[PDB]
Amino acid sequence: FLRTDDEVVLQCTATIHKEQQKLCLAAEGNRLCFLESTSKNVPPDLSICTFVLEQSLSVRALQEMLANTRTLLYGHAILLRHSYSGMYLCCLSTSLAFDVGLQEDTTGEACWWTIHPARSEGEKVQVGDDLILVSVSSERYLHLSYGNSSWHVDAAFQQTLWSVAPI
Repeated sequence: FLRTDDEVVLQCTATIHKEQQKLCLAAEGNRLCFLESTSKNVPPDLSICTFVLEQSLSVRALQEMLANTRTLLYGHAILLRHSYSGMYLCCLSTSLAFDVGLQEDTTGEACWWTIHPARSEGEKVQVGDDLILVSVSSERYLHLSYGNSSWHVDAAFQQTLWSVAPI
């Protein structure tokens, strides 16, 4: 059971030309997130792959919150805090995929992500679960994308399975 205040790394799996690896979400100017390779999988700079599940609310509780100014459950919207920088994973408005970066304030929709299963709803989230993350602001998926020579993270129209492992 993932719970708030937990320390975690957001991982995804990437395969190209029959070559599989495990990537971790990371960040540090442009404020943009990027991806690190691992391998007992661990990355080169763990201290920047570390996020804390600071909050978890229902969309109603969140919508109620915006209008007026613990086990995670599928369908709930969470808040991901980057330890190293103290800022929050968010979906940007700048480029069919938006960039993903870090914002200062937890205010607004941009820094909120609803969790969906790779079941289910209201049902609790398990560590072994592969999670799909959807931006409350843009309704795009936290997505693994491949550039010319490297892997990138963005908010796109297609999904990507993430693993929120304790650490």
